[PDB]
Amino acid sequence: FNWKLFWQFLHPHLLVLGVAVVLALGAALVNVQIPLLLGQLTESQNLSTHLLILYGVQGLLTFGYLVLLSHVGERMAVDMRRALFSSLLRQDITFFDANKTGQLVSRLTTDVQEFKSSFKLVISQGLRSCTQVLSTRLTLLLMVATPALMGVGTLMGSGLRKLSRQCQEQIARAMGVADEALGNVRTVRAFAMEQREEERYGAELEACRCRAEELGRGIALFQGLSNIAFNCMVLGTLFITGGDLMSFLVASQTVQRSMANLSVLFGQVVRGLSAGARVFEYMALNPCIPLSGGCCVPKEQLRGSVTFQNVCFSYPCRPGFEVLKDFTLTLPPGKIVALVGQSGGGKTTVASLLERFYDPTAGVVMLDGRDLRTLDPSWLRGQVVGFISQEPVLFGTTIMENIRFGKLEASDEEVYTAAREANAHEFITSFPEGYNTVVGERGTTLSGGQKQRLAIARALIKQPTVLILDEATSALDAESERVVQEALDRASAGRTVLVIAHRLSTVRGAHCIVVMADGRVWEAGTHEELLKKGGLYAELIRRQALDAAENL
Amino acid sequence: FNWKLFWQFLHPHLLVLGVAVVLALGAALVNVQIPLLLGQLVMTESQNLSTHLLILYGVQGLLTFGYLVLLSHVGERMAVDMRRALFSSLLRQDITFFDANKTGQLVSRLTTDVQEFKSSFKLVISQGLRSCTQVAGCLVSLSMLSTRLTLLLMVATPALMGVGTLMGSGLRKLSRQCQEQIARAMGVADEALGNVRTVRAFAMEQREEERYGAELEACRCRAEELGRGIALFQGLSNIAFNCMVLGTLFIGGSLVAGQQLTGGDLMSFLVASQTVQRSMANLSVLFGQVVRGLSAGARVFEYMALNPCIPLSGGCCVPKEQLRGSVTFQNVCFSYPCRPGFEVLKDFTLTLPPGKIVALVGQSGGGKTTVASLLERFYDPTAGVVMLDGRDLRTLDPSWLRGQVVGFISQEPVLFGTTIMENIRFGKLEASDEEVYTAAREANAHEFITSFPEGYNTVVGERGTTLSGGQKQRLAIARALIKQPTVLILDEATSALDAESERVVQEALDRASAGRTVLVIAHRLSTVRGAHCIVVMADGRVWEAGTHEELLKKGGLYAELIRRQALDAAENL
Ligand SMILES: CC(C)CCC[C@@H](C)[C@H]1CC[C@H]2[C@@H]3CC=C4C[C@@H](OC(=O)CCC(=O)O)CC[C@]4(C)[C@H]3CC[C@]12C
Ligand SMILES: Nc1ncnc2c1ncn2[C@@H]1O[C@H](COP(=O)(O)OP(=O)(O)O)[C@@H](O)[C@H]1O
Ligand SMILES: Nc1ncnc2c1ncn2[C@@H]1O[C@H](COP(=O)(O)OP(=O)(O)O)[C@@H](O)[C@H]1O
Ligand SMILES: [Mg+2]
Ligand SMILES: [Mg+2]
Repeated sequence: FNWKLFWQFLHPHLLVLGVAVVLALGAALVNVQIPLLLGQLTESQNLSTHLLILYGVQGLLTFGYLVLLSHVGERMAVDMRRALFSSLLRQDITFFDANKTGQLVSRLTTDVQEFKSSFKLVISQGLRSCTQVLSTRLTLLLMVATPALMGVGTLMGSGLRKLSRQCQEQIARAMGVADEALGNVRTVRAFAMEQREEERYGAELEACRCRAEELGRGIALFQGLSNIAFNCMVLGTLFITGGDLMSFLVASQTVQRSMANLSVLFGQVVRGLSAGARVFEYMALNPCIPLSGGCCVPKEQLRGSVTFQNVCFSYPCRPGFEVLKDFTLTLPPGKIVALVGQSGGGKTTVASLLERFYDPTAGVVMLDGRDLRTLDPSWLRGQVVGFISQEPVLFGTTIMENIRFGKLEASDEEVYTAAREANAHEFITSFPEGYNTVVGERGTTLSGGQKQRLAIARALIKQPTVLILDEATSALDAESERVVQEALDRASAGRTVLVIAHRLSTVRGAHCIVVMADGRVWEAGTHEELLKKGGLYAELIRRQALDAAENL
Repeated sequence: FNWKLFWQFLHPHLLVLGVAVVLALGAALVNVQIPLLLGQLVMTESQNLSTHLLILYGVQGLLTFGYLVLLSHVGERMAVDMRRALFSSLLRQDITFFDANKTGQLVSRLTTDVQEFKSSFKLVISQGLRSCTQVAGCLVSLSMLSTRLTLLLMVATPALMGVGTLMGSGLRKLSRQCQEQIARAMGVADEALGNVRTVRAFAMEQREEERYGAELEACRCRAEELGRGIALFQGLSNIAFNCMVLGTLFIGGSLVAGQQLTGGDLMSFLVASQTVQRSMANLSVLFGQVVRGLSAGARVFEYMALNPCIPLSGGCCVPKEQLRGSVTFQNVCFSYPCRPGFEVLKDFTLTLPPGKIVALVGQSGGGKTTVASLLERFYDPTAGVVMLDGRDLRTLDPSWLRGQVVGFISQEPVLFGTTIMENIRFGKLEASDEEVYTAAREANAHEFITSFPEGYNTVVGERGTTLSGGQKQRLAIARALIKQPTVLILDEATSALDAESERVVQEALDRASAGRTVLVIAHRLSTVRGAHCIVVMADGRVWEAGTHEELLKKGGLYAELIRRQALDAAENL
């Protein structure tokens, strides 16, 4: 896994890598003749011009060998970042709840560069140092191979890998304290608890040093023992022609100086290998639910009948705490089914199961008789179901491209037709640039009602058969709430709609209402049926009628 | 700024740093006697010398370990002092900065850039000290009084070229352009992975991979340009040194014939320069790290030196006996620093009586939340003044005001990743366990907190138990009540709350609003009906003002708002 995947990225760049080896051997080959011709120095002018040619040749051989190594290292990094980001996006929602967004961005950009630059330095110094280095040759090569093997034959006992893993654990822990403090700085200032956050970070900061000093003392232990191991190798080979033994002792002294350069970079070797291990860690991960694995149903066959049969669910984070318990509900095609209940009853959880973000622990969820497990998730989310959350998410691009997120192969004329259906075209045209206006952090800040109107137009381009509306008009102002709801009803026409609303006034004219308590269907039926039943709905609407009469 | 602040962190660790220099000079000193004593060796006579040589190896290894440990200790302790000073300076920066700079990039500059500099500083001294001791040992042993000056000059030449190019318009602009694209591609990943749920909902994953992939090839493009640039310096530096050898050979050679310098000195210098060439080559390899390290080190000291417009402790405190709670806005004009042209607040004049609850109503984007942020002194007005009991907020201690005088309640509450008891305790730092429960009972929070298995020891947030909108807001009320506020801001506290939860939270807020100056910015006009007076905002100015009955009799903006509310109420019946 560590070296099996590493070879896959190195293999295409290996041809370019070989050219740099030749250039490095040739560069130090010119360096051998440099003091040779210097010792020899009209006779002077012929030799001085000759020496100036050799400097430019060595300087060109060194530059090229360093440029090729920088090119191989950077191109290998892009292939790793491309493969990791693709594998990260494929990962299920359970993983994104367990792992912070900040640490994932760091593993994708910092850890890759930490390995890349470390890989560059080991070959840059290694190749240069090794080029500076019949019977004496065999004994010399034997002494170079020993610290490369012995540094692994000793790594079997105490593990420098456990020290770096403990160091990376505290590095991410202190990183999360800074992200929570600086990210919610406005809330920190509000209650003027800055010195408390500095203390909370300061404590994690001294622990950050503590674990790094332990690894630091560990890396220094290897470097020190490696110096003793080499000097003992000299004494070992001395006891294991007389002119060869005499020459070898001077030759080992030259290797000792060259091996010392690699022993200095051992700290980078640890840091770099630990870095790349984390890059290949999340790259190999396979999610529970795939993205392309399934079957598609044509628009001529798809009617839009959603059926939940004895669906029991519990989140993978809390396997004990049951969210949905024996939940049975069937949505008729074209009919608008309302969903009412207490906060924490599993309302938003029901919706996420239909979008197939998670699969039930018991029972099945079916779309027109076909189970969602056998269906293609990308097809279901991207062409069948249209989701609308209580808080809309707008990317850092233009308004025209932000709506175009619904259907990839959608024309410019398709966006304006979709925007007119969600009463968005009226206020978008009013802007100076209009549809070419950027939105988000860098772009123009938009009101709650304006943002939600854009989200409706986004979900309408893909022409959905099923529509989920989870508290679409939650934190909207009285005026904006009336506008957005009016456009939502127009989009609800001729579609299967699962309305999860807080305002009971909009769910009064639905196909049927589903009251939910402790993840179970508590009450079900039409508006009149649930009033005649005298249940939870009747008590809820009784309190609603008293509040309404008081406002008149 | 780059070196002026750098010396402040290096100065206390300089004493420990000097000890490591001595250990490195001693370790290479033993390495000189290693082939000297090994050459003497080439049964009892051998046993006495072999045991003696084994002692020398253990002494060399101990001097190598200690020198590396001291350098790791100095480097790590210096990093903590830098991270402590940067985080403190980052939190002090005004809100304008946090809107201009992303939270992710600030975390990276605080952790990654510090470690990028620290490990780079570690490597330059690790190789540099080891390599320089190999040169110092050869210099004292071979060179005479005249050959020493020529040797030291040849070492100082690439160092003069080294620093000079790093300060220039070449390498410095290439790394700045590389860091610009590094942060740009980082923002694409953060927007994609951060909003992954929305990306999946519309199944546009291949579009996000393409958007990142384009920024990823540009990330290589700018880094390859810097890579080709750093390699150009390394190559030219190799030519520069070999030309220096040719230069001193002709300069010194002219003095050799004139009996000024012996032939043995010139011959020794050429062997000495060849030893330095091998030592300088080790530092030339690390030049890529020198660029990377200095660029990252500059970014850390850039935001550390920054001074905000509004301080945190600079001001005066008003005693509880003098503090009544009278807020006054006198011809207050405000335009955000981001949009200096777009005027949000124009000639705002409002006075809040002490103990009285003043309601604030207006259209979405009329500058309602903007008024609230000016009272919390997040920003200062472009014209006019905001006064607390006759005293201007500019002369007042900001931390005293936010931490003891004003109690803010936002439409979306923010709960940290700690226990419930510690999350409420965010109000008053020196608050007892008994103070939290008394505050929780005042916000109807104690009733549902005790119901939990662990209770107050239950963690909340991402790792903790997820709480309902109404439950989260009830905790925020109890948090703001510990500091015992004189002024209270309620900005749409019951916005995204369910009909049932909305009635509970308001029932608590109303009791908390008793005997305090309250600025209620509510969307539901039904709760603002029983206030001291209602204010109406139009295009950033006070359009209509007066009591509930007064504004109805006036027949203005409030009358048209209460008319649309009456039509919505009849539809709910
Ligand atoms: C942490 C503090 C104390 C150091 C901050 C100053 C740096 C900007 C200096 C210190 C040592 C300098 C280095 C000392 C030696 C060299 C070798 C020199 O290359 C050669 O002479 C090699 C020639 C060859 O290839 O034969 C190129 C500049 C460089 C890397 C210098 C670049 C600038 C450095 C890193
Ligand atoms: N990501 C999650 N991880 C763990 N528990 C969750 C998660 N999302 C929701 N829950 C839990 O599931 C239950 C119902 O959630 P949800 O459907 O979001 O609420 P609501 O009925 O208000 O829409 C609650 O007990 C909540 O804590
Ligand atoms: N951080 C900000 N940067 C730039 N403009 C802002 C910012 N916050 C608010 N505004 C602008 O100020 C105006 C009023 O804002 P605000 O008080 O938040 O609205 P509301 O009246 O709905 O509460 C709007 O035009 C809005 O775009
Ligand atoms: Mg919900
Ligand atoms: Mg507001």
